Amino acid sequence: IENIPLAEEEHNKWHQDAVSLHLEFGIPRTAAEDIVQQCDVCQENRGIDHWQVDYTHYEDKIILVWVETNSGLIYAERVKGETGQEFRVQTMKWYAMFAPKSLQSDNGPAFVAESTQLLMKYLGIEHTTGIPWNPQSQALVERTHQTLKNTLEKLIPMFNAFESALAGTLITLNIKRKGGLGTSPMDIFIFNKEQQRIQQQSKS
Amino acid sequence: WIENIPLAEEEHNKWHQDAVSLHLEFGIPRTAAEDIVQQCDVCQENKMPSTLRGSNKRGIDHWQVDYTHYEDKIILVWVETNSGLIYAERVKGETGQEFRVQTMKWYAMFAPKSLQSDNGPAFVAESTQLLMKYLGIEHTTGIPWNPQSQALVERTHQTLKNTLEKLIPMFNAFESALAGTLITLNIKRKGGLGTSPMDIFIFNKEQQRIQQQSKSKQEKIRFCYYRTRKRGHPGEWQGPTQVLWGGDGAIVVKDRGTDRYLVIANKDVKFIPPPK
Amino acid sequence: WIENIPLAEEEHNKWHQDAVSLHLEFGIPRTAAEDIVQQCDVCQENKMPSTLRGSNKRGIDHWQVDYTHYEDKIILVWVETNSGLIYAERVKGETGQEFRVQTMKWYAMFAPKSLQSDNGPAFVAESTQLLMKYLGIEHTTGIPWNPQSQALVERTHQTLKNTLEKLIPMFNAFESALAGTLITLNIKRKGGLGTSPMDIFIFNKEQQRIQQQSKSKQEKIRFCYYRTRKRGHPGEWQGPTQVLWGGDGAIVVKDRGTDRYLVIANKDVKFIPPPK
Amino acid sequence: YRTRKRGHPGEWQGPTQVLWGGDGAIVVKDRGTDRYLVIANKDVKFIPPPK
DNA sequence: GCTGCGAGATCCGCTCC
DNA sequence: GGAGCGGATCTCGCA
DNA sequence: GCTGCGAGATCCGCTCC
DNA sequence: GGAGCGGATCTCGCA
Ligand SMILES: [Ca+2]
Ligand SMILES: [Ca+2]
Ligand SMILES: [Zn+2]
Ligand SMILES: [Zn+2]
Ligand SMILES: [Zn+2]
Repeated sequence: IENIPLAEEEHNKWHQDAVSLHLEFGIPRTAAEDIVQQCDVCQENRGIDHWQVDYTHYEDKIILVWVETNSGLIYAERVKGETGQEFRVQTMKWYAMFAPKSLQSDNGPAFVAESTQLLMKYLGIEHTTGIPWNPQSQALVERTHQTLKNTLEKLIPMFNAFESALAGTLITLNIKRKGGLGTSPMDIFIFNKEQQRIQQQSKS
Repeated sequence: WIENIPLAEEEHNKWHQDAVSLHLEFGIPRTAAEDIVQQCDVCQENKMPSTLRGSNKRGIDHWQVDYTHYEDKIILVWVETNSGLIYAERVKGETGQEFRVQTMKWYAMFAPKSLQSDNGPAFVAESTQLLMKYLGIEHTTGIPWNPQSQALVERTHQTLKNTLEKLIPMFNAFESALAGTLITLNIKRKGGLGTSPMDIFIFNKEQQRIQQQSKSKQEKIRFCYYRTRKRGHPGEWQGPTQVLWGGDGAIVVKDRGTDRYLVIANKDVKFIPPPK
Repeated sequence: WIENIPLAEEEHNKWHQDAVSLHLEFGIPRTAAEDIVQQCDVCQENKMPSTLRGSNKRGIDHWQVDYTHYEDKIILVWVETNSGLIYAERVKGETGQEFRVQTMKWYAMFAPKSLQSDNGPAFVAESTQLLMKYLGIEHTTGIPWNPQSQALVERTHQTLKNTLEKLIPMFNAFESALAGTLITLNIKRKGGLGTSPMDIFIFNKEQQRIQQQSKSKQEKIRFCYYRTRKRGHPGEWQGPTQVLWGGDGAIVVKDRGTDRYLVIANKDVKFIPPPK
Repeated sequence: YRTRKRGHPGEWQGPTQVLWGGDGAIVVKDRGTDRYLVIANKDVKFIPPPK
């Protein structure tokens, strides 16, 4: 209970981000978002289960890439072409495999349509389309693209199918790679999901 | 007793009666009648096959994979034994390369430890076994012509087809219907105590971390003396054993001779003095 | 409560969840979730058929008749429901005349009162129904394409074939083997408490004599007053009734309005004064 | 947990809290007989604690 | 205006010698 | 404590 | 050198208002 | 005494 006033005071003194406050005080995510929105300095100028969707060209190969902002979890697939139907199928599969809550993307033909917007409202996920303003998503997705193409170039000759190489790159960049206190970019996502589940169960 | 035993034997030879009938007729013991009837070669030859049944592995990181057909569509289904989470994908055929791609994608999505499957053109081959050894997954093959071996995936076939029948009109694309039935069978199930299978899988994966177990390297070590107990007859103390876990009223001892875990009550357990 | 009911309804429309899932998610009552899920037309259309099963007539003079094949041989089997006695005969074909001869021979051997059979070229026809009316036997025909209706004769088919497999080498004639298996399944069975099915049939036939019941024509006659008992709420006295049998702590009353036998405890039973 | 009775598996008894879990088997407290029972990993399921 | 069935194996829990 | 023993329980295959 | 399974209906016996 | 409710029980069909 006192964690909410403590977080409010600390944000007034330092103006940190919501994820750090949630991790270090255990305050509800809604309270952290309310505190963030209530800061005029931050408003006038890294969320859990926040995703970014992008396309990638690889010497005529079309790759759809999904990047989680909080955790370096990358989901890559092969798409025949930029089409609304294919994007809707891919995004429904993506929602089938994970439990997202928000999405961010650029302004595109298949991205912006009445059918896909209706489908995403049907799923119940917040969508934000426009030019990014936080100078972190662009750099993060650029690093994701660079690492993904580097690993794909490295691992292509070992396997036969291109999808096989893509799966191998996903294995390398999601499980085998480690950082911090010996943690993987996939174990962090599981820990965050478990924390969200236990908080939701405790609250309601 | 002994005198009428040949009479009962010849009567059963002539008519092939039952043991209960012989016992009730000639007064012979039930054991004697059972021995007589079980020794009949004719009865043994025409006896019905034994009915004993077992159960599946039901491991934590254990997965069962199978193919199925649905209106000129081929679906590959993976079923997790512990949580019950399922993963289905539409596959053009049943070639080895397609199965290899699908299984390594399945490994990429989450890390398993064992797989159970039946005989098949793609399940067992040269390249697929090499791939599974490369990934490091234990593979077990069931008895041929025993579809009951992979019971879990067979039941999930019903649970998937029945639910997928509902969502076909909603979506024009078959893959969309598959994703929707995955939603309604994985996240929106919330069966039992109120936890979806995905929640169980997430919890099991979270608690599987070994760094938590490696956090503490200091723990008290004690040794114990125990003896066996056969038919209530006490035995003899069998060496010193390291205590595995100490509770109240009982203890657990790992027998090296049988290499098995046993539980011993405090009345048959004694403790060596600690070092001083 | 009421506010989230449309939310649960639309969620079930979108995903077709289960009632338990809706109750655990939105907190709606289990009854409300059951009503919502049962009102879904899609769920009703694809729901699995109901599983309720019954039992056979199991009458005293009730017989079930059926045909069977055994290595280019046709066997007609009659099974008595109560005792379990069986009677099998080799028949050249399945014509109506052969069945009529066999069934009237079966009537000649012992007198039944009812028969149960399925649809067939000879079981149902014009001449056979006339013959059964001539003999005075109630005939019942089971539901078509429901072989489970005549379960008793179907099980006796197994019990006959399995035993007949043993006695084929002993006798060169097939009819001899049939007679031997009739011996070993009727007289030499002696199953259960130690009474063969033929003994049960003989006892039931012996006690069926009506002259014993007609020996005594004098008996005390009494009348009684009783009332119904619904949910523990007493009703009103419903006319005078003739006592059927008087025991201790209870009595039996035949309700004419429902035409059924009921048991009433002494606390709800009173007796009219006897005539004086 | 579940046990083998008369050569066939029994019903899924539980839920219950595990006491000690090692390699191969875990030890659990039974309510029917108030006795400790050791059961291998091939006939168990793992569930997070309820509310 | 009606319907599933049991024979043949296997142990537990029992009490009695 | 050894001992047999009555009975609940299991599957499968008649159509 | 290993294996049957559960989803979807229906009542009883229960206790609580 | 009305009331809902948790749980034991049933069949059938995946191969
Ligand atoms: Ca038949
Ligand atoms: Ca199969
Ligand atoms: Zn701020
Ligand atoms: Zn014999
Ligand atoms: Zn519905």
